[PDB]
Amino acid sequence: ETQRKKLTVFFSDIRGFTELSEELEAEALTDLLNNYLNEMSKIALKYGGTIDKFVGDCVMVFFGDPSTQGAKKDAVAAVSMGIAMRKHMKVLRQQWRAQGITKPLEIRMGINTGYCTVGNFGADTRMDYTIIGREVNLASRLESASEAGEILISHETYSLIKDVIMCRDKGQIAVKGFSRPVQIYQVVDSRRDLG
Amino acid sequence: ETQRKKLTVFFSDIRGFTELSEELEAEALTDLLNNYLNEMSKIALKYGGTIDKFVGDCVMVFFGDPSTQGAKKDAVAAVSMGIAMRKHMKVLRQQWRAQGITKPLEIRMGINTGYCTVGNFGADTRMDYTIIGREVNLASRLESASEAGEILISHETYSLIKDVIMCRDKGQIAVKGFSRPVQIYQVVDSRRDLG
Repeated sequence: ETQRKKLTVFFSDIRGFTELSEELEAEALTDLLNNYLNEMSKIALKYGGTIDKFVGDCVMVFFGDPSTQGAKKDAVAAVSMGIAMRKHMKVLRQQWRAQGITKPLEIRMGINTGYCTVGNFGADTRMDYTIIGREVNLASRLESASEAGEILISHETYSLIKDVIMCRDKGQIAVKGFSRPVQIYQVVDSRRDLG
Repeated sequence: ETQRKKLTVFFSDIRGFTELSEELEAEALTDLLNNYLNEMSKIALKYGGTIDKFVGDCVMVFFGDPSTQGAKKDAVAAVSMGIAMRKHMKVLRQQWRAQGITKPLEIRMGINTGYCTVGNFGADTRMDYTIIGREVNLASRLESASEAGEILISHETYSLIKDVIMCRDKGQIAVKGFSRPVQIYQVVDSRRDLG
């Protein structure tokens, strides 16, 4: 049964991937995307996230449902997962460069925390447990605004993580579907990161 | 096994839905979204489309795989499906208005035709048969650019459907990930529509 719950919601994609998909053999592309998605899946499991879906190279993970550590630990877990994924991308790039893939590929991420609706949604032979709401769309918009290599979070997320994860103010951006400007921050790796 | 194939790719979403998701009881929201997705699914089956996935109220359908009618009939089928969905939305709105949902809700759609990579993509316990590529992203971008109630298509799609479906030039738009401007058209219902 569908509920309204405070979640931290994470989106990511690989900048450079679409270009890569127009020049790799289909089999090498399949293996590179699936390797990536499998490695990202393992990191999301480690950090306690709920993997929602993949849309090509786009990954959506949420924290706070079906279980929760409370809003602060859920947010710390989501951002720490992103820190960890960005570090693991360096490893994957080294592996890829060894297969002769040279074109640059970099993860970007958007994270927001707020109340979301969670439930089973879909058509009768095509149902999924997933989330919807403005706060879900705000995570997606942060991801769209982020630069290669950047993890962008909203002020609500920052408020939760600021004593334990190092951030830097990146101003306020124009987000379509958002009249008012939303405060954003970059997440910066530091000595006390959880991993 | 993964292949490169000429597909027509369709995306849609409901303008107004995100606002609605922030004010409807979760159970009424669930029933309204699932009714919508089930009705859209039935129309895509009727027209021969392959339903890829739903992402909240966003629907993705493609034509040309696993089977094909040839590039022209695949494109005519995808646009005719969109015409039909836009007509059925009038019915759904009348039903919704009778439950006291008054806020405006309107479908928008983007359609493009071109070579795409199709295959099984994902992590080991989370695999899906789906499509990727620049031409898939161009359909998504047309959908993002479309206005409520509009079906926007690219020139490649228009080239295929122009003798049987009535269109109007809507200029060229700025599409992120696209340097050059892409030619776009609105699809206009007319007497000879297939349904």
